[PDB]
Amino acid sequence: ATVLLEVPFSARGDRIPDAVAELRTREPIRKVRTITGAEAWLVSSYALCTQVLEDRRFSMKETAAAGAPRLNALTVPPEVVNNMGNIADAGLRKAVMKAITPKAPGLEQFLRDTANSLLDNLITEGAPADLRNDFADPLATALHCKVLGIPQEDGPKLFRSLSIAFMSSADPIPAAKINWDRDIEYMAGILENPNITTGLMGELSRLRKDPAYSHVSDELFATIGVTFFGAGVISTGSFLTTALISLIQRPQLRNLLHEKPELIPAGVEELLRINLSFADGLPRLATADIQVGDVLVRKGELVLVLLEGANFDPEHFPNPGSIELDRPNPTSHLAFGRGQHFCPGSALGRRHAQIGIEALLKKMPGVDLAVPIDQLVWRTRFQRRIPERLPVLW
Ligand code: HEM
Ligand SMILES: Nc1ccc2nccc(-n3cncn3)c2c1
Ligand SMILES: Nc1ccc2nccc(-n3cncn3)c2c1
Repeated sequence: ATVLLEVPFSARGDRIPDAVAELRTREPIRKVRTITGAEAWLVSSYALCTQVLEDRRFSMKETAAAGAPRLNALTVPPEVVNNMGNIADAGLRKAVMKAITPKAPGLEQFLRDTANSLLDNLITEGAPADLRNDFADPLATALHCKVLGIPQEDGPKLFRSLSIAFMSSADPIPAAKINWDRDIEYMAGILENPNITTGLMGELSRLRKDPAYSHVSDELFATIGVTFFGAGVISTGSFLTTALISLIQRPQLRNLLHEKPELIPAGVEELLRINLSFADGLPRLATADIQVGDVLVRKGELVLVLLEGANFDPEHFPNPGSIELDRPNPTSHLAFGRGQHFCPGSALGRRHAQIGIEALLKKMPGVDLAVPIDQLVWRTRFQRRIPERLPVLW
């Protein structure tokens, strides 16, 4: 006898397991066991992933219901699982969405300046350099302080909550509550702090005193700050780190983007498509009995949408493991999700990566790994796949 197939399959974010394609061919929806011991349906074709993400009877917020089968333990209060629903119900969606585009005057200049400063520091100090801790993640952290309107010097302490906040644990995590409560208190103080007048938090600070929002809770305003900083920083920092590995691995693409930087947006879209940064399928709970391929999913069951199952599906993306800058469907990947919960940070996340890559290629056109690729240490039991350090030379 063998056990029920366990997820996740591998924490390594530099290569997809050959097992994913086998799985998608033989059983593109199949039962698995999660780290909590719960059963779930793992969906791994493009067709069935899209079906689940576009059908709201597969619910995000019902994953937080007490007693549901769980992918992992909550690290936020259960009402925060419906965060963007709560933002929309408060009449804040338009405003929040507006504040996190890359469009604000000065923002792109700020990202280039910041990327260049981090890279000049690395060049002064001499190789090897850690492009996760000393480039991608500080770039993400600086970006999100600017987008929120909060002091750059408050970035590092907020960032150090994230290695716990974004854990994928079988059990509740006592430090996640300590850091959540502390970070909520910080964002409630930001809303009361008259120096904060710009960015997302400057905007929510004004809307909080406007009569159209007088009954929106102070708790929701603070929660938007904590959640958007943390999710945006983890998602952009982790994507840019694993995208740099994929680029550094492909010297010809490196050289092509360095020579023709106008191709960087197409190259970032393919780096998004192939990205392995999400460590787990996206979870949903069925609220009805729903047919998915050859399975009737029953009400109350957990479904996990494997993004790399969709994004490496050769029926949708032929020669799926190759980066090709001339595909006829380049933005049709699921790296930002699909449907009701499609990422509102997508444009910002694209621009963070495009600017970080353009700056890296101009400053370190010879960038290469400084260790054999197998020596990267992949973080485990985390909601993202990320190497703990990314040592490079140039
Ligand atoms: C390259 C970077 C990013 C990637 C790959 C990414 C990916 C995703 C994915 C896959 C989803 C859908 C989750 C689901 O349907 O279960 C999502 C949702 C979300 N993302 Fe992003 N994200 C990125 C950057 C951002 C940024 C910069 C922010 C904000 C500053 C952000 C905020 C959100 C929020 C608030 C949601 C929830 C939307 C909802 O429930 O409707 N993300 N992201
Ligand atoms: N436990 C925490 C603490 C801070 C957070 N900040 C942003 C986003 C979080 N998570 C949302 N889901 C999982 N973490 C956070 C989770
Ligand atoms: N950037 C992301 C990616 C996946 C997410 N999954 C669930 C909830 C999210 N957030 C809702 N608000 C902030 N993040 C998510 C945010």
